[PDB]
Amino acid sequence: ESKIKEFFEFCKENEVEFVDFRFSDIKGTWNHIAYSFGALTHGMLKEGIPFDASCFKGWQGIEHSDMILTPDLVRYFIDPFSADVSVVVFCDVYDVYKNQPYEKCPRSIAKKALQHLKDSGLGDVAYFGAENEFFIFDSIKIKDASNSQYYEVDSEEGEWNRDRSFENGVNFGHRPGKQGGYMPVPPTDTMMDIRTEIVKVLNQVGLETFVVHHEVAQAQGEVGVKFGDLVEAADNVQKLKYVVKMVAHLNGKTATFMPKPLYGDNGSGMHTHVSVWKNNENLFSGETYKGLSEFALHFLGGVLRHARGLAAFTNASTNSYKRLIPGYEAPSILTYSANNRSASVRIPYGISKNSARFEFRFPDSSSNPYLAFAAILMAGMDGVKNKIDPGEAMDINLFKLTLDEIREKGIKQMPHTLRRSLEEMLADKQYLKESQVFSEEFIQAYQSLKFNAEVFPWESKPHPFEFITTYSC
Amino acid sequence: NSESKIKEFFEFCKENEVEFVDFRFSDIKGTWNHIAYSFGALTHGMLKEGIPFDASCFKGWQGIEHSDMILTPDLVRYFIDPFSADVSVVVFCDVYDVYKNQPYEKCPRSIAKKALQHLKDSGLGDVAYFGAENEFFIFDSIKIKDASNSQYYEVDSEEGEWNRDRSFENGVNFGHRPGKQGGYMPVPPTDTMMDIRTEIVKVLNQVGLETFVVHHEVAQAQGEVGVKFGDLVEAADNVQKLKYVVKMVAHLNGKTATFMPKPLYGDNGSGMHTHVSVWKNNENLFSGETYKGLSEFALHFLGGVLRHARGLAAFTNASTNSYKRLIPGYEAPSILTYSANNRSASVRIPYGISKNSARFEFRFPDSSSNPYLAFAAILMAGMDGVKNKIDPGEAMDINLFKLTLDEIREKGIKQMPHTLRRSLEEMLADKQYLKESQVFSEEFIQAYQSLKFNAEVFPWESKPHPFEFITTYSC
Amino acid sequence: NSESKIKEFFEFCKENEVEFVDFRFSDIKGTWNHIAYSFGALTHGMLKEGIPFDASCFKGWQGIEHSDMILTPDLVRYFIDPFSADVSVVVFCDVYDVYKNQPYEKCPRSIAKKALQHLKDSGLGDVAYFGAENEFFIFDSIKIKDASNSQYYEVDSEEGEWNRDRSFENGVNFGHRPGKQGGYMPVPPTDTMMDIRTEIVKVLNQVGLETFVVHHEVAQAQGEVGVKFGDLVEAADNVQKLKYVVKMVAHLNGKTATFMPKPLYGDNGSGMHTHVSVWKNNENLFSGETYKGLSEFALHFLGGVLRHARGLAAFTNASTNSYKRLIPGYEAPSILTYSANNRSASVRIPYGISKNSARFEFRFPDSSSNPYLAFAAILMAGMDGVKNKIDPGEAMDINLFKLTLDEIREKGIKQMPHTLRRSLEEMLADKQYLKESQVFSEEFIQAYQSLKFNAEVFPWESKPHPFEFITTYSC
Amino acid sequence: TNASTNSYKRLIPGYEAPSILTYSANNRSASVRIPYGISKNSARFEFRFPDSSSNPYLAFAAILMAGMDGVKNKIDPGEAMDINLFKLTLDEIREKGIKQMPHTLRRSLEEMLADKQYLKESQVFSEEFIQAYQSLKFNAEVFPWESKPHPFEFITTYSC
Ligand SMILES: Nc1ncnc2c1ncn2[C@@H]1O[C@H](COP(=O)(O)OP(=O)(O)OP(=O)(O)O)[C@@H](O)[C@H]1O
Ligand SMILES: Nc1ncnc2c1ncn2[C@@H]1O[C@H](COP(=O)(O)OP(=O)(O)O)[C@@H](O)[C@H]1O
Ligand SMILES: Nc1ncnc2c1ncn2[C@@H]1O[C@H](COP(=O)(O)OP(=O)(O)O)[C@@H](O)[C@H]1O
Ligand SMILES: Nc1ncnc2c1ncn2[C@@H]1O[C@H](COP(=O)(O)OP(=O)(O)O)[C@@H](O)[C@H]1O
Ligand SMILES: CP(=O)(O)CC[C@H](N)C(=O)O
Repeated sequence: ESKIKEFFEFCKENEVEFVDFRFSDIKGTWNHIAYSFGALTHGMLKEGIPFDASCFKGWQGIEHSDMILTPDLVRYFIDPFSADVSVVVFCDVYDVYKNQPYEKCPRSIAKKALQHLKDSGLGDVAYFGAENEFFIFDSIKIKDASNSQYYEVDSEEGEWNRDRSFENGVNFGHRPGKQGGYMPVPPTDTMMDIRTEIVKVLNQVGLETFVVHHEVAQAQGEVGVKFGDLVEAADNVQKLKYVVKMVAHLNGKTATFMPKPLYGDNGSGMHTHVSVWKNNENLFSGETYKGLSEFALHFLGGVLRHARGLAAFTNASTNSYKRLIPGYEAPSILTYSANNRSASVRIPYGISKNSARFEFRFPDSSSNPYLAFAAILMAGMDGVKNKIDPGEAMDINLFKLTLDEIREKGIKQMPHTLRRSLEEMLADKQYLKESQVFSEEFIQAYQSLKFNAEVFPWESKPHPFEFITTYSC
Repeated sequence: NSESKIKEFFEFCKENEVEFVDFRFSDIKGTWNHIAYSFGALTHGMLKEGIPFDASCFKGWQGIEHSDMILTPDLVRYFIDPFSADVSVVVFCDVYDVYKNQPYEKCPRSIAKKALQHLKDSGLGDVAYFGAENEFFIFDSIKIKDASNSQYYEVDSEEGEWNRDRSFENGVNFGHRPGKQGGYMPVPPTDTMMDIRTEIVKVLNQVGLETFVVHHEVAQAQGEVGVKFGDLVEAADNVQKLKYVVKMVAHLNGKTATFMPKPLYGDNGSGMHTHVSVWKNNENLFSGETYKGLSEFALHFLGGVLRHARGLAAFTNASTNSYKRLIPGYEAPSILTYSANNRSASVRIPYGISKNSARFEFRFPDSSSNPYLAFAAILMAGMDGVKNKIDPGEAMDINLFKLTLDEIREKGIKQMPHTLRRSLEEMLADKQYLKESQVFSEEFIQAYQSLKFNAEVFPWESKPHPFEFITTYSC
Repeated sequence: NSESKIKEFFEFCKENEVEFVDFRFSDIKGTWNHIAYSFGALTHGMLKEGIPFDASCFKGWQGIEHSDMILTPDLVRYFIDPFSADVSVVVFCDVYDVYKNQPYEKCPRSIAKKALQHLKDSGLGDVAYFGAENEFFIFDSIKIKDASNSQYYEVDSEEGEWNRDRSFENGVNFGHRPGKQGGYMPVPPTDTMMDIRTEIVKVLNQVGLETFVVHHEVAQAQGEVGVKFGDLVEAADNVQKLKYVVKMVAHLNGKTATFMPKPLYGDNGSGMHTHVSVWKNNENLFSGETYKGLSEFALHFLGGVLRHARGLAAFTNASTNSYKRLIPGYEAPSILTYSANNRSASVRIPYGISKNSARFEFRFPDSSSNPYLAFAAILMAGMDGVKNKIDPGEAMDINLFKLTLDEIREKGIKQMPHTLRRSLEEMLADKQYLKESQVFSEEFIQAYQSLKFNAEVFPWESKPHPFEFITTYSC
Repeated sequence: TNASTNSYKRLIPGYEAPSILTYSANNRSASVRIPYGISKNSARFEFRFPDSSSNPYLAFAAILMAGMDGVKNKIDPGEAMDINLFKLTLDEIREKGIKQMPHTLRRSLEEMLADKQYLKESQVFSEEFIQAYQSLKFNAEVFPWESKPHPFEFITTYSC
C-alpha cells in the first residue's frame, strides 16, 4: 500500500488513459487485458483482475475457468506505441482454487526459483544476461494446406533479391552475403537508423542498453541489455520483444525472434550470461580456473549435467533444433572453453572480479524466459550441493571434429530434436522439483503442450524436401 | 545365364526386331537406373561376363578410385519396353564386384538372392512367396522449392478438395469430387481414373505381370493394382516393373505419379502392404490349425517380424516421409500387434484363408523402401522367428486408433518408431539376424545407415519446416 | 446364382470380348461404388462365394477392426459399360456378412430384397411394381467453397436467366432462353438438349432399360426420361443404372449433371416420382371400383403410406436439400393428402387408368434418397396399411398450395416435415412397421440414424448460411 | 434471446457457448455461470446464452418475466452440474434426462408459443404482439433458412 500509492500518482502525472495488465502463458506469449483507468481502484491491485484461464493451453479446464491475475508494481512503463496513454503492468496468475500463486504460472515458477536460492543460502541474488538475437524482415508468407506446405521470408538485403527489381526497376546493390552481416557499414547494413530507434525505445521503457550491432545473418541484429535479477531479466526479455516487434511494425516491417528462419545462415540465439552473488561478492569469481571459482565450476557442472533435459525448457521448439547444427556460431557439444564460440558454454574473455560469468550459448528465444531462466538455476544449484565436476575444457574448434570421434571420445552432446529433449527432461526432473519449484502437474501440463503443439505436428506434416528426395521412389 | 537361355534371348530379340538392349539395376535407395546398347553391338560374351559401368555415381557403392564395376545380366523376366519409341528390351542386372571378385555385397538384388538362397540352404523351406500391393497417387502437377528463404511444395489433382471453387478450361468446374478420404470406391464421374487405370493393367500385362484387382483407393487421387505373388526376388522385380509402368502411363497421359507414402496431410497414405507365405515341397508351411487357419511355423515367423520390427522398419519404411504415414487413423499401423480382419493392426490375417492362401499381410512397409531390401530383411527377421520359436503374443482385435497414449504405453505395446533416425538406431542395435550367412554384410549396413542419415535424416532435422513459422515466428 | 447363370455369364463375356469385370454395389447414402478385376483372373469359384473388400470405408458399415466383408455377385441386369475405353462388364453385387454369416443387414440392396420377399411370404401379393420418374439438371459449371470465412455455391448453365446479358465465345450471346419455370417444353433453340437427351435414352437402351417419354422439364436446365416399371429391386437397380448413364453422358458432352433435389432457388425442384402397384396371380390388386379405378387394397395401401409418411420421408427424402424442395409453388407436395390429377398433392392417381395401369404416383420422394431403402420403406409402410386396413382419409381436390398458414393447421391436414432432423425424429419414433419380419433391422436403423445426423443435419445446423448475413450482419 | 437462425450456429458445443440447461460456478460450459467475484454487492448470474441478434429491450424483458415467475412458483433450479458439460455423449444426455437449448430458431419459436402465460403477466407481453413477433421471425428467418439451398449440400448431395 505504498507502491500502490506511488503507482496511482505516477498515472496522474503522465495522463494515463488505460491500465494494461500483461501476463505470460506457458509458451511465453505475453498477453494483455486492459482496463479503463477511472475504474481502477486501490481495492483491485490487491483483489486482482479476473480473467478466463481456460483459453490458455496447459492451464485451466473449462469448468474451473475463473482465475485472478495479481498486479505486481515494479518495472511498469508507458507504452511507446498506443495512441491513447496506456501504462503496462506485470502480473502473476493467482490460483483461486488452491488459494496460492498459480503452480503453472512461469513468472511465479521463476519467482519460486529466485527465492529457492535465498532459502538454500547458496547465494542471495542470481543475475541473468540475455543477448536476444533477432531478425527484421520485409514480408512473411506461410501456408498449411492438405496439399501444400510453404514459407518464404523476405528482406531486401537477401541473396534471393540480387537479381530483383524494386520500386522503379531499380536495385541499389550493396548486400551482405550468406553469413555476411558482421559487421559492414551502410548502406550494406540497411538497419542502422532503425536499431538506434529500438534502443531509444528500450531506454524509454526502462531497460539499460549498451551495445547495438548487426549480427552475422542477413537481416540480423542484437542489443545488449544490462543483466538483471533472474525475474527482472525475463521481465526485460518480454519487454525487449514487444519493443523490437512493434518498432518493426510501425517501420512497415516484420520482425521475429525465432531460432532458425534461414537455412544456411546464422540463427537468432538467446546467449544467457549468468553469475550468482551474495553479501556484495560475485561467487563465480575466484582463482580455480581462468578467473573462476569452484562454486562456479560446479554451478556449471549441474547445467552440463541436466543439459539434455534442460533443453526442453531452454530450446522449446522444433525450430530450435534446426539451429543446433555445427557450423553457425551455435553450439552442439556439451562442453566449455574460454574465448570459444564453438562450445556450449564460453567463458567471456572480459573477465574481472565483477564480470566473472558464464555465457551459455545454447538457449534461443523460443524458450519462455521465465521457465528458461528458472531451470538454468535449479540445474546450477544442483551443481553446487552435489559438487559435480564440469569435466575438462576443450580448447578445440568443436565443429570440425569427425562425427565418429564424438561417440568414440564419449563426449555428451545436445539433443537432435525436441521429442528427444522432452524425454530426457521427463526421465530426470528431480532437480527441477526442489521445494516444489517446478511442480509435476505443471511438468506434465508442459509436455502435453509441447508434444501436441510442436512435436506431433512436425512429425506428421510432409516436408517440402521430402518431395525432392522421395516423390520419385 | 545358361547358354541356351542366351540363345532364346537372341531369338526373342530377333523375332521382335530389337533395336536396343536396356540393362536395368537398382541402387540401395531403390532407384531403377538403365544403360542401353546397340543390339548389333551386343555379343554372346557380354551376357556371360558383364557390362562395364561407373559405380561411384551411387551413394553407397564405390569410391571414385575403385570406381569401375560390372553389371551381370540375368536373363529372366525381360520384356519389350511399352514406352520407348525404338524397340528395346529391358534386361535385369546384378552388380559384380571386380575387386573382391564376387556378387556385390551391396547390390540389393544380390542380397535378396542371398536371402532367398539362405532359406533354401537352411531347409526351413524352398520358397518365400511375396505379394506386394503398391498404392499410388496420380497428380496433375507437383511444385517444389528448396532455397534458404523458402520451403514449398504443392500437389495438384482436379479430384482435390482444394479445387471445388476453382476455374479451369472456360471458367468451368465440373463438380463430382470424392471427399477427403472419399475416393473408395465410387463410380464415375467422381472416379476420374477408370481408364488410365485399365491402361496401366493392360501394360502391366504386356511386361509380364499378372493382375487381378484394380480399383480406386481412399485418398483423393489414389489407386491400386493387385498383382500375383512371386518368389522373393521375382516379386521385388515386379515391384520395379509396376512402378515404372505406373509412372510412365501417367506421364504419357500428361500426368505425374508418386509412390511416396504421404503426399497429402489429412488424407490416406500410400503403402506397400506385403503379403508373405513360405512353402516347402509344395505345401504352404503357413497353413495350419493353430490360429485362424495358420500354423506354428507361420506364427513364429510372425514372432520374428514383430520382434525385429523397429529395426526392420529402417528398411521397410526407408524415408522420413514414411513416418508421416505411420500416424493413427488412415488404415496405417502404429501398434506392433497382429489381428484378423483388422486394418488398425500391423499384421492383418485376411478372411478368405485356405491351404493356398495361408499368409500374412504386413501393413507397415511403404514404397519409399527398396523392394529388394525390405523383402530380404522381412525374411531374415522371419526365419529368426522360426529358428528361435519367437512368440508373437496374442492378437489384439480392437480399434487400436482409439487407444490413449497412457493406455498404449501402460499395457506396454510396442509401436512403430516415430522418426527415421530412431529406427535407424534400433536397426544398428540389432544387426545379427540380418548378418546370418553373410546375407546382409556388415559393410553394407554401414553404407546403408551412412547413406540414409545423410540423404534423409540430416536434411529433415536441419531444414526449417513451414508449419514452424505458424507456431514460432511470432515468439 | 446357379451354375447355369454362371455358364451364360462367362459365355456372354466371350462374345463381347470382356477384359474387366466391374463389380458394383450401393452404400447407405446410395453412392454407387465399383471395383474391377482383370477378366482372365475371374473364376467360377469366385462368383459363388464372392469378392472380399474393405468395408470400413463406408459410413454406417463395419468398423476398422472387423473391416473384411464379402461382395456377392448377382448375375441379373449386367451390361457392357459404354463409357470405359477397355471392354468392361458391370455386375451388381450384395454385401455378405462374414461374422454373422448372412446377407448384410446394412446392405440396402439386401434390405430391399428382404422387403420383396416379405410381401411374398405375407400372402398379400406376388409382386410390387415400381416406376420411377428421375428428373435431373444438366449444368455447365459448378463451384463450391466450404471455408471458415466463407460459404459459396454457383451453378452455371447457358439456359440460365442469370446469363441473358453475358458474353460467350466471341463477345456473343444467342438469346432464346426459357425463363424461371419456363422449360416445359418449348422446341429448340430454347430447348438446348434435344440431342443430349436422345443420347441418354439410347445409352439407356444399350444398358438394358425400356424407355418411353423423354422431355425437358419445367426448370431451366431440367429433364426426365420415362422408364418402364420394374420389380422393387429391379426398379432400384435401374435407378442406379440410369443415374450412371445420365451423369456420364453429361460428362462426355462437356457438362455436369445432378439429381440433387433443389439446386436453384425460385425454380422447380428435382423429384423422384414413384409409381407403385401390387399384383398377385397376374391380377393388379390395385384395380377396382372403390375410388377412381382403384381397389380397396389400393386405398388402404395408400392409407399405410400417408400414416407413416412423416417417418418414411427420412428414408425417401434423405438429405437436408430434400426439404428445400418441399415447399409450395413448384409442383412438389408439402401436404400429406391424395387427389386424382392434382400435382399439388402428395399422391396423384394418374388419369389414363386401366386395369393394367392402376397405380399410385407418390410425388414426395427425391433422388437423394437411397432407391433400395426408399422403395423397401414404402412397401413396408403400405403393407402395414393393407394388413391394418388403414383408411387414407378422403381426397383433397384443390390447389393445396393456396392453403394459408394457420388454415392447413386449422383443418388438421398433416404435412411433410420441415427439416431432415424432424423427419429423423419421426422415423425413430415409428420404426415397428420397418422391422416387421426383420426387414429393417434395428441395428441398421441406428447406423442410418447416426449416418444422417452426422453427415447432413449437424453440418446444416452448424455452418453459416450466406443469407444469414443479409438479415443479421447489421444486427 | 437467440432471435435469429444465426444464433443456433453458435449454440454448438466446444466454442465457450452453452448448449446444456444447467448452471455452475467458474464454468463457461454452462447456461448460467456464477462469477467468483461474488461479494455482497456484486451477487449476479451470468446468463451466457443470449446474443446480440436479440432486440435487447425484448430480451431483458423476457429474462425478467421468466426469472420473476421463478420466484412466485418457488421453481427449483436443480443440482449444479459442475462438469465440462461439453464432454457429455449424446446418449448420456438423453438418458440423464437433461434439458438443452433448441437446435433451431423454428423450434424455440414453437417452444415459446406453447409456453406464453408467464410473459402475458400483467399485460407485459401482448398476445397480439407475441403473434406479430411470431410471424415476423418465421417469415424473415425460418422460411428463408429452410428454402435457400446451402453450399454444403452440393458437397453432400450434388452427386447423390
Ligand atoms: N451486481 C451486479 N449486477 C448486475 N451486473 C453486474 C453486477 N456487478 C457487475 N456487473 C456487470 O456484469 C459484467 C461483469 O463483467 P466482468 O468483467 O466481471 O466479467 P466475467 O464474467 O468475469 O468475464 P471475464 O472472466 O472474461 O472477464 C459487467 O458488465 C459488470 O459491470
Ligand atoms: N556479472 C554479470 N552477471 C550477469 N551478466 C553480466 C555480468 N556482466 C555482464 N553481463 C551481461 O552479459 C551480456 C553480454 O555482454 P557483452 O558485453 O555482450 O559480453 P560478450 O563478451 O560475452 O559478448 C549483457 O546482458 C551484460 O550486461
Ligand atoms: N499364398 C500366398 N502367399 C503370398 N501372397 C499371396 C498368397 N495368396 C495371395 N497372395 C497375394 O496377396 C496379395 C493381396 O491379397 P488380396 O487378395 O489383394 O487382399 P484384399 O483384396 O482384401 O486387399 C496379392 O499380391 C496376392 O497374390
Ligand atoms: N401398374 C404399374 N405399376 C407401377 N408402375 C407403372 C404401372 N404402369 C405404369 N407404370 C410406370 O409409372 C411411370 C408412369 O409414367 P407416366 O405415365 O409418363 O407419368 P407422368 O405423366 O406423371 O410423368 C413409368 O415408369 C411407368 O412405367
Ligand atoms: C483400402 P486399404 O486396405 O488398401 C488401406 C491403405 C492405406 N492407405 C495404407 O496406408 O496402408
